[PDB]
Parts: sequence; structure tokens; C-alpha cells
Amino acid sequence: SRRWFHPNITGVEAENLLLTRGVDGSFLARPSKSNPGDFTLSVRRNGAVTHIKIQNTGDYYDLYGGEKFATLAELVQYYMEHHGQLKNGDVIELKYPLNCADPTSERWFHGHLSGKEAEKLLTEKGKHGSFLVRESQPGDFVLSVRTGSKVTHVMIRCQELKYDVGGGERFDSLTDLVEHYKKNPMVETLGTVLQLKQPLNTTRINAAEIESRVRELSKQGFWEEFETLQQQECKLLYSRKEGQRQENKNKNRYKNILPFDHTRVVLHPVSDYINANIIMPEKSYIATQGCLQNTVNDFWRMVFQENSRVIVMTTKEVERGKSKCVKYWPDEYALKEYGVMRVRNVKESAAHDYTLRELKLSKVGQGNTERTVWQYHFRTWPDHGVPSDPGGVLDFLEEVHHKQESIMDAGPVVVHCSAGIGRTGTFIVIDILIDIIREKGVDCDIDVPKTIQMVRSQRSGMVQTEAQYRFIYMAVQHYIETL
Ligand SMILES: O=C(O)c1ccc(O)c(-c2nnc3n(Cc4ccccc4Cl)c(=O)c4ccccc4n23)c1
Repeated sequence: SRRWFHPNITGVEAENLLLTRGVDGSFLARPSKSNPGDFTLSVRRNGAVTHIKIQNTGDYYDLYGGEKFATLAELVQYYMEHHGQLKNGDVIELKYPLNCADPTSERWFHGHLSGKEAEKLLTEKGKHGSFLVRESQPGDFVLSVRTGSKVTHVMIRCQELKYDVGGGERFDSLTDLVEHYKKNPMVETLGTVLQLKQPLNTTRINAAEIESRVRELSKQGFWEEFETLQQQECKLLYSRKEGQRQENKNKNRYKNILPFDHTRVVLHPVSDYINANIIMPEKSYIATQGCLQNTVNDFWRMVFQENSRVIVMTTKEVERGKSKCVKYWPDEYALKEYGVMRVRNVKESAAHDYTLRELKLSKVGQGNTERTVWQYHFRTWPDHGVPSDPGGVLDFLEEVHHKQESIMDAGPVVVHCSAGIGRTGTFIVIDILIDIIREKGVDCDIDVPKTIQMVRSQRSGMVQTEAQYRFIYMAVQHYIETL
């Protein structure tokens, strides 16, 4: 559960909640009202409340006085299990999550919605066990379920800040009620079991109507849709044990940003590790970090082994005076050996938004192993935020796609930035969605947060901010308009 996240509270309301409803060790996280894009961790310690800032410019979550993380749920899981890690220099403990009662970011909550439109939505998109919770219709709520086929409506009374379906147990929140009737299904007198199988889909849209949905999300709606996706990240806390191994620690750009064990690229004492994951839609990708001096050779073993023929670099080598990805390729016309691997930089070609490097990769002492690797280096992504126009990114991705398509039996496309999750996730999700539209045509169903959630189950925190989220919609909108 991610109930420690309160999406609609101020710092004063947070301080009040922790002082009146929490104890020492109580904590919650919330979006920043003063800096819309950032987050705050409010913790109760020795009768007082601290407000620790969490910054996210697009590459990772950076906790002031703590570490860098891929998601807020990964950050919380870490600090709840490892005490003393968070700190004037005094240790701050995350012991008791202070739960949010607000139903706003739950997949099934529709707020203002009529019984007519709820039936409309459930008749179209719904299936057996599909449900939603909406406002009544007054000050009360309604649970609407599809079974079979038919739609049943169950009134939810709100009496003295508690919720009930007219008898039995009274719940502190709509969530506790929903979870309770998910496990203990309501039974109609004639035997109809009101099973709450899955929430109703509100995000899947026909590609041709992207303009109408984007116009509706710009009224913001994007923030709410993104936060509903963010709440689902508690389901993706898969093991990341291989990256924790002593011998693997310094092969990670960031100690607490790790590849999932079940999707990590295994390299064939400890020579099998790289911070990289295979990304498979529903063309494959390898989402990886920018190289470290001690991982350059592992990077080339990975490219060779996977039969990758295209590399997408989404950052400049240096941004804001800091190394984003070390130079792992030779100078134009040069030949270098990186362990057992040999690389020639054949030719460099400059475009407006990017540089192309034609590289030849082979294994030392085995001439017949040579293959060309095309490195597409995107150089115009801004220092902060996302591009103001998606044209550049789209034209680049179109070129990468055509290169990948021209090569028989080419392995996955390697995509890398700094931590390999923000910009990397954005380029990959755009490429995936735009690939749907190439095959199926403008007559296809697209579901942006479902695509994101699918990529996130393969590598932690793929697509980091709401700005990237909106950029993905803008890029999909631009591509369809140019069709
Ligand atoms: O053993 C399993 O089957 C299993 C299943 C699910 C999992 O989420 C994990 C697991 N994988 N990584 C983690 N981290 C991160 C961590 C620990 C050490 C150093 C750096 C980093 Cl960044 C946790 O803090 C963590 C905390 C509690 C419980 C599981 C955790 N966990 C393992």
C-alpha cells in the first residue's frame, strides 16, 4: 500500500495531522505546493514535525540528507527497513505511515458522475466484475458494479465521517470499504455475487481522438491521471538483490537505483552483472544507465552478447558541469579495445538534434564476429524539464526505427541516459506507442498509463515526472497529426 502519500494537503495540514493523529515515527509524503514538481516527507520526531524536501528534475528522486531513488515507494520501503540511514546530522526514523483517507487517486473513484453515465461507461468499457465509486446524486457515495449482463448500484452512506452500505461494519475511508467488499463480496437476495474484480478503465482511448483527451487533460487533469498511475507503483516492489551484492555495489551509478532481478540483463567470481533490464512491449529494448569507468567493458560485453545494433543515448556526456555518461566509444576514425571487445568509430554524422556514430564492434582474436553498431546521440534535451516541441524527439525516433528495421535479426535497442529511468523511460514509452500507430494505423486503442505501468514492471521508475508524462501525450498527439 501507498496510503502514506497524501495528494491534496498543505504543509500546515500535514503538521496538524501528524501532531493530532500521529506519534513519534509517524510520517507522510505529499506534493510541494511552493515548488510544483517536487515532494515533501513530513516526519514526527520528539514531539516536533520535520519537512524533508524530495526533488525530481526528471532523472530520479533526490532526498535531501538521504539518497537517490527510482520511486517514492522504493524510498519508503528502504527507509522503513534500514534505520539510521536518514539524517544537523541526527537520525530520522520512518516507523508509522500516516494513512490518507482521500479516494482521489484510486483507479475506481470517479467523483462527480451520474448513475446514467456510470451505466453508459460500464456498458461500453466494463466487463464482469468491473466497478466504480461515484458521489451521490447527497454527500454520500454509490458503488456501481457490472456482472454477467447487468449493472447494480449500492448506496454508500457517509455518517459521522464513516462509511457503510446500510448495515454491518462502518469504515474510516472509502478504500477500507472497497477492499473489504473485494474480499467479502456482497450477495443480492436472489444469489447474485457482486464481485469487485477490477476497476473500470478510464484511460484507454482511440488514437484518432488524442486531441480531445489532451484538451480535456489540459483543463490539471494530467496531474490527477499521473498521480493515479503513481499510486500503482506499490505493486512493483520486485526483488533487486543482485544489485545489492558487495561485488556489484560500485557497478551502480546510484547505490539505491537497481535493476529488477527477474528482468536484469545477465552477462555470460562475479562477472554477470550490469545495471540494465530487458524491456519487452506487452522490437525490444535494453534500458540501462550511462557507463561508469569500471562498467565500460561490461557495457560492450552486453551489446555484443544481446546482438544489439542500435544504441540511443539520451543525454550529453556532461550536463550542468556533471558527468551524465562517460565516453565509452573511440574518437572518429580511432580503434580501441575495451577488454575482450574491439571498437572502431567508422564515421560521425551531425544532425540538428543529434549525432550519429557508425561503430564496428568485434571480439578480440575473432574477425568473423564483427557487426556495425549505430549510436544515435540525442544532444538537445534541455537541462531541466522536457522539450517545448516534440518534433525533434519524433524525427530522431523515426530514424532509429528505420535503422533498426533495416537490420536482419538485430537484437534489442539499447537506450541509456544517466540513471537509465527518466529520459530512457520517456523515449521507450513514446517509441512503443508510436510503434502501435505504425502497425494498426490511427484506428487503434492506446492506453498511456497502462503502457507506462507495463514498462515500470520491467525496470523501476521508468518515466519520472508529470512533465515527462505530458510530453509522451504531446509526442503521441504530434505523430498522429503528421499522419
Ligand atoms: O528477497 C526477496 O525476494 C525480495 C522481494 C521483494 C523485494 O522488494 C526485495 C528487495 N529488493 N530490494 C529491496 N530493497 C532495496 C535495497 C536494499 C538494500 C540495499 C539497497 C537497496 Cl535499493 C529494500 O529496501 C527492501 C526492504 C524491505 C523488503 C525488501 C526490500 N528489497 C527482495
